[PDB]
Amino acid sequence: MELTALDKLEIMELAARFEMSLDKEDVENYLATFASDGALQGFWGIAKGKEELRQGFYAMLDTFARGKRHCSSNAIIQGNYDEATMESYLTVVNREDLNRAGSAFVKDQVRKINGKWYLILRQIEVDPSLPLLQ
Amino acid sequence: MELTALDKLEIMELAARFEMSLDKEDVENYLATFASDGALQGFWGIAKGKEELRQGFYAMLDTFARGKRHCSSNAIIQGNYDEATMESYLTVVNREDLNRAGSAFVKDQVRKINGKWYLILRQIEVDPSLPLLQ
Amino acid sequence: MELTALDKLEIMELAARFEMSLDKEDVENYLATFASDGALQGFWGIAKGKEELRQGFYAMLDTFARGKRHCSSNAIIQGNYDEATMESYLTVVNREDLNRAGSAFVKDQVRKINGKWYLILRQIEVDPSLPLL
Ligand SMILES: [K+]
Repeated sequence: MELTALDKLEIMELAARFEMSLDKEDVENYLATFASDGALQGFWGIAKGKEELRQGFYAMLDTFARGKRHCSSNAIIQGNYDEATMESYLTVVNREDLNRAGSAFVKDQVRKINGKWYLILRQIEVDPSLPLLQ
Repeated sequence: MELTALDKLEIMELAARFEMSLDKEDVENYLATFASDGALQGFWGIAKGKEELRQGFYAMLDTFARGKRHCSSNAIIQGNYDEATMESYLTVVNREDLNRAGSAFVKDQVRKINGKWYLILRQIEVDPSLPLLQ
Repeated sequence: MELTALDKLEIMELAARFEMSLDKEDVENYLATFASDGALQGFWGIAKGKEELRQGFYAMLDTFARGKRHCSSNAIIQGNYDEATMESYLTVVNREDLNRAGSAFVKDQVRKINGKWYLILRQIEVDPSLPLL
């Protein structure tokens, strides 16, 4: 069967949940967005499974992700009722001052497992502006 | 019963309408997002009911909200068929120059009254970058 | 017939596709968002039809649109089953540094043609901060 409007909204909420949880430093709600064997990849490496995702969460906060607002935009989703791909943008701004922090193109593979959508693979392609890359 | 996809879209449009009406300085469209018992809360305190909401529209514009683009992102909506809660982000940029203006975490309580969604309580938790807070 | 949720989501995806194709410099995916007689209007002028839209795409990239992220937000959509209008915000930021690039108010007229939504007219009202202005 086809992807429903409710499915699309739920998949978009995975991005919103990931980003908000990261900003709040809420590791449990962050981890909930991933499948048990889900993965996060960026220039920094790959974190896969819950233990590595948990460590990765703190590592990202420590290196570049703390004290920001990470915002998702331009979601495009394609797939069916249990497997889909999302492409979107990530823009990052500082909470403590009026500067920007970076941006990225994001590609997500998502899956419906036991009736709920989860991130299988999130790939973040960071734009060259990121201070950690300069 | 559960929220429909159209419900969730309509709830997200409340945020869009609030912010666009504020930026356009369209008081009537701003107020139409609120139920008669509606309230707005932030760093500045709370305004309840349309008399207070109308005055607060001008107060906010005159001190800090004028000349901007207020953008909503990362919407997460929970609820049932006639009551829901929305969590989202607000990022604010200047229309007249290339600077940022601020950001916030936003929590909305909404209700479906005679087939249409309204804001009952909007809580804005502004980030410390807001110039006014300096 | 009223718009369905799938309709509104697809209409939103036209904006996402437009902006993502512009940023990627993917002219074929950009053009696909428009009906054959579709039009884009901005302060720079109006391009109607796919050959004008194609020329306009590269003209924009060569002058102000290259090297950015064009993000859509605050989508409001009104309509029926085959004709709608969308109002939204466009914010633009630089990919190569941490500066902003500009913003705009966007108004789109869209139409469902053979079961798929297309842009008929997109009007971009750029805010005065744009360096090109
Ligand atoms: K920005």
